[PDB]
Amino acid sequence: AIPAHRGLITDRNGEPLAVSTPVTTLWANPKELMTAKERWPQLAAALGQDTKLFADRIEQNAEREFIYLVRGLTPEQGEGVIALKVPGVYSIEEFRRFYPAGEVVAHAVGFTDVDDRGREGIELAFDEWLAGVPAKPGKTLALSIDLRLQYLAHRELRNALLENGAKAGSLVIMDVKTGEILAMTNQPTYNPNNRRNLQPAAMRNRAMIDVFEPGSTVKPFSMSAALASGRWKPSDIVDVYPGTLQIGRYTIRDVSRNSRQLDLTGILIKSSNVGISKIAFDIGAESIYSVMQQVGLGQDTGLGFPGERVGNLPNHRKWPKAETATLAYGYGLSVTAIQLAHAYAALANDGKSVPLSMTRVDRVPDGVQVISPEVASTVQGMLQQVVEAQGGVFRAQVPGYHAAGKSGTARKNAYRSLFAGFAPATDPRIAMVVVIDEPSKAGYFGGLVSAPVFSKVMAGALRLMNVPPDNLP
Ligand SMILES: *[B@@]1([O])O[C]([C]C([O])=O)[C][C][C]1[N]C(=O)[C]C1=[C][C]=[C]S1
Repeated sequence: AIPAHRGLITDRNGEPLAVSTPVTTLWANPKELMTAKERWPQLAAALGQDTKLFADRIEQNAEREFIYLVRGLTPEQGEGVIALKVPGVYSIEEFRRFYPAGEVVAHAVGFTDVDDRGREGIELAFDEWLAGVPAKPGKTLALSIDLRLQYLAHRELRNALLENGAKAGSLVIMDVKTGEILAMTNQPTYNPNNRRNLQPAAMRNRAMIDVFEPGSTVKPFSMSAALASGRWKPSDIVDVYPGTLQIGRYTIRDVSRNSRQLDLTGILIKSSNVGISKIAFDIGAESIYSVMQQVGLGQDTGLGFPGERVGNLPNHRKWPKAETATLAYGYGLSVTAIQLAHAYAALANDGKSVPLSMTRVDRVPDGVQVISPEVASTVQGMLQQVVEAQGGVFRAQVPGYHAAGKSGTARKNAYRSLFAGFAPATDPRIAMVVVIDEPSKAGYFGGLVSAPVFSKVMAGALRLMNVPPDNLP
């Protein structure tokens, strides 16, 4: 069988991400090798193998009319072995993958196994498109990924992990208009060109497989349900005093407890679990579940990355009050960073969900209106206030632009620090999620740990895409 040329993977602008490299596999007709034993030591040397074990191997398989000697030698090493002119030694031309961006886009692109077959990421997901048929060559695949945004994201997430002594992290950037993933980076990462002795830990595409309680980052969807109910406007007040609320044996507790009356923007700025719980009791869990289901939290992303986790959105016929509250302030559900980014992309795109893509989108599919454009517009303004208002997430602010977003912190006393947002706030182009796992320095809150990463990556990302500054006189 004639091994086919595996199709080129590029970024959205044709930068090479995975290239088929010529290599040499050497096989032997032992029957013919057994006629030239005096050549074996020179041949053993040229293969790196020991003289004795090489000789043991060939003697044992002297019946077989075929065995492999070595796979995936460089052509140069291959020519050296052919230059020995040993009877019973023949060469096949094979293809191994090289990844020029290396660790920068490891998780997204993935890699091939020993047989030039997709084992991780896009290599696995689009294996049939890229492989061709062993012989017709495989087809070029242009990713949605912008290598320029990917490098910035990679660099800033790495610097955030080190500055906070964190064990892991994820950053996803999405085009809100096209459903395209512009960047997807995880720490820790690995060099896919050197897979000799490296942990399955480093190879985990956390953005797509790590499921977590999103906490306060889904309070905006609870608020979308509130504004869509006809019962709530942004200027309405909730009494959250004294920052706790008993629901049978369950006690809802706010992290900050020096508030009485908050307006709905204030509930988001303070991330008040009591405030959102009381709104949830009024509107019913069904309306909150429905919005979260529709923006894709705990739902199949359709990206068909094998080992992709879907997480869980809990459902009930009759919602108990405790489950109603915990859903509303973002516990009792499990999501991935890609789902959260996708949910924020729909909010940012005036309530319209466009299907997620890891490949360059030339013809944008029709979106689903999952939140009414007026509710989406209102929730955008409130999330702009969360970043810009007194006591807000000022570290999320993006010089030259109106940014909008929401911090989160969950307990796993280890913590998960989250920031999800989009910019520019008036004409959203980009949604971003930053997840940092177990920050080990003093500040562990989303607004302290993850928000500065959002600021710098978003600042860079908007400039690389030549988005015009929207904070003018
Ligand atoms: B929410 O996930 O995040 C808020 C903080 C933020 O926005 O970064 C606080 C309320 C929510 N988190 C919790 O109630 C869980 C915590 C327990 C102790 C500290 S965070």
